[PDB]
Amino acid sequence: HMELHAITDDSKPVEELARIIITIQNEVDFIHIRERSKSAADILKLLDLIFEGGIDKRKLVMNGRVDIALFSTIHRVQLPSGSFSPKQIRARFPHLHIGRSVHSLEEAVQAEKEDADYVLFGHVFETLEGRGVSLLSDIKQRISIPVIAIGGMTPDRLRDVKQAGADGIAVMSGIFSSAEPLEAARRYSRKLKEMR
Amino acid sequence: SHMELHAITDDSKPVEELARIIITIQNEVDFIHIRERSKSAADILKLLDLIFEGGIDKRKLVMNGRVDIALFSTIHRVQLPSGSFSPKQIRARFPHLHIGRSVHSLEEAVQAEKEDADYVLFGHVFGRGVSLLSDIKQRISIPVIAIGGMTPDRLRDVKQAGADGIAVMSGIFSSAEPLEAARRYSRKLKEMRYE
Ligand SMILES: Cc1nc(C(=O)O)sc1CCOP(=O)(O)O
Ligand SMILES: Cc1nc(C(=O)O)sc1CCOP(=O)(O)O
Repeated sequence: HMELHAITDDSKPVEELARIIITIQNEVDFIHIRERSKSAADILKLLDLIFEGGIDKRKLVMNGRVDIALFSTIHRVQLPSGSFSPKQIRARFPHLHIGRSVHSLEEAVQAEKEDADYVLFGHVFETLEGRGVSLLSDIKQRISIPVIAIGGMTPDRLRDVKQAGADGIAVMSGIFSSAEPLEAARRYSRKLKEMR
Repeated sequence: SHMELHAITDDSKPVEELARIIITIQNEVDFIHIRERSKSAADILKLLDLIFEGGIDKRKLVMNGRVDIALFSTIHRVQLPSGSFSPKQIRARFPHLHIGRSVHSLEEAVQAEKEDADYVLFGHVFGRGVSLLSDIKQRISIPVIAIGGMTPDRLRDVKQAGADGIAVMSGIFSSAEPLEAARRYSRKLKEMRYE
């Protein structure tokens, strides 16, 4: 079984983004809130809209803003490269599930040592010096926490990623840039099932 | 009689340049608010490393917005934007922090005091702004730092009206010589205290 993570695209007004989030929630396993260029005031407004729209809070992951996760009762955070260590986070907030975004074998190895719960590895298909799919396989062999692949994920590339050993994939533009995000998300989950 | 001088960073400069400026001005101001709204956590933490290795006094530092960065950097002072966390929330989890709120009307100032802020920044002041500042200073009993168009020639009016301090962004960080800009503000404050 392979997880599907949806990643918001830091491009839409909160009302539109909120609608899309509510619509796709049963087609994906996790939704990462990654609105880098919005203020905390705007992100809290977004969260208020999806909470009152009935979103299942267990599926939400806050990228980067540990403070917003803490004051919104969101229990999963994704930490970018160069930001807080998982050790600092876990020392004071042991209830948090913690992901690390990593871009090399050695950074993946170090994340497991600092007690991350899982890693996001990419950018897999960006033209990492072409080493994306091979490294994915090397990382999976070397660590024992889950590995989620990100960067250029499309339905036609999922077999390669699956064969390399990924425990799931992460998708941004493939869903949130679609004219029909629900259908877009469905293409991914259908392909994932058909590979079974 | 002592009026505080708060310098506010301007979210416009590469971290290396901003670090240099912060170190040169540190003895001329009382507080420096890190307000790099467009930069990531990784970049802000790189800024803090540069100024810590440059020798800065950490007790002068205030984090705007990013309570997580303040906490994991042993900075004890945060400034909370309008529409963000309430001071009550912050104080329940991190009671050792000194907490400021940014407010833009008399009613928002009164509310900030009720929600247990330690002080407010009120702006933008720059006749209508100063009058409102004066009205707030009777309405609440926590300190009020005035912000918005603060220049040396406007400092006497602001002080006479009751401000406990002033906050300055472009008057310092948009200068050719940020240290000499800061000195103009501190010299004028000193004259006023002695006169
Ligand atoms: C959000 C993100 N993180 C990456 C990493 O390597 O950390 S690559 C990426 C963007 C993925 O976008 P899309 O599905 O449109 O390709
Ligand atoms: C950061 C900030 N807050 C304001 C408020 O009214 O809340 S005005 C402002 C910028 C003030 O810049 P300068 O000294 O260049 O006039």
